[PDB]
Amino acid sequence: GALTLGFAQVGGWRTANTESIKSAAEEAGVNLKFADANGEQEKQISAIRSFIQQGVDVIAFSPVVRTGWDAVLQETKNAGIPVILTDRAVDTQDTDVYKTFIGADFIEEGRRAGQWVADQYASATGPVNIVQLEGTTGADPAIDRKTGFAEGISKNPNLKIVASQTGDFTRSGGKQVMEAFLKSTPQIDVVFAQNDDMGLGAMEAIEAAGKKPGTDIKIVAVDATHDGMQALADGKFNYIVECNPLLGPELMDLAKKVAAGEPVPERVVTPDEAFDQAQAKAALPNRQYKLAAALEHHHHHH
Ligand SMILES: [Zn+2]
Ligand SMILES: [Zn+2]
Ligand SMILES: [Zn+2]
Ligand SMILES: [Zn+2]
Ligand SMILES: [Zn+2]
Ligand SMILES: [Zn+2]
Ligand SMILES: [Zn+2]
Ligand SMILES: [Zn+2]
Ligand SMILES: [Zn+2]
Ligand SMILES: [Zn+2]
Repeated sequence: GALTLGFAQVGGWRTANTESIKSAAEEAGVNLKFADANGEQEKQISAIRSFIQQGVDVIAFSPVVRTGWDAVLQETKNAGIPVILTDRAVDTQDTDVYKTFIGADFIEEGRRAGQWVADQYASATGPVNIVQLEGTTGADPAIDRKTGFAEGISKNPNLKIVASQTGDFTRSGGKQVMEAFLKSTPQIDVVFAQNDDMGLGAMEAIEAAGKKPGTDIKIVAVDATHDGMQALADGKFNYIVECNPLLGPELMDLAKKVAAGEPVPERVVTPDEAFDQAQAKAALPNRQYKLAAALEHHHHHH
């Protein structure tokens, strides 16, 4: 009587990865059945139907698209199998077709980035000119991080976004746009980079212009990646924020709750990360050791 969890993976932006889900199920004693939709909704819908046929206790999936799940979700509800959504939220026209959604909040990321700018410059004695390197036009995290950042700086009107342009989430995109900003904007105090790569690009443009990233022009970015954190530890970025994807254990814990009929909230929040330079300098070199210790304990499951 191990709980059986069917999980239909996609094949996106802040997505729980397979190793995390597989390892968390081993740790929780959950019998995990994986399916791969290969980017395609009809194949995810088939995987869900096959889990219903296999009589799993709980079905979770990471929706490849927001819409068009109501029919298959009626089939799960009719089979009495609870459903948990991960990573991407759905649009539904029905009531109570899934138990809970677990995923990252991109508006919150932008907001925390904005709020750090507001905090750091609460006493600025001159205007604070912010330039923004946006993600790919129309991408959900790009739209939301922009919305969030605007909210985070909204209580201090000395903070002004004086230029905002897509760098398409890439290093070369961020570098190219920052060059343009340096040409068009005589006074830049802060860059808000909606991901680490664009921030790293920007840092190189700032350096090529003979300026000092992190001191002359401060950089606040999203994504606590190795290279982002390395820049921050080197004092070339000033602040990083991240809203995590699903980690794994909370999914396993929720799966147990919903299989037992315990009511759960319709949304469960993921954890967050944030680092200034001092915090990155402590955390970064250590990560390899914490990772290795954890992998060692876990390998006894294999
Ligand atoms: Zn494992
Ligand atoms: Zn264990
Ligand atoms: Zn309907
Ligand atoms: Zn969104
Ligand atoms: Zn990256
Ligand atoms: Zn968060
Ligand atoms: Zn600190
Ligand atoms: Zn151990
Ligand atoms: Zn051991
Ligand atoms: Zn192993």
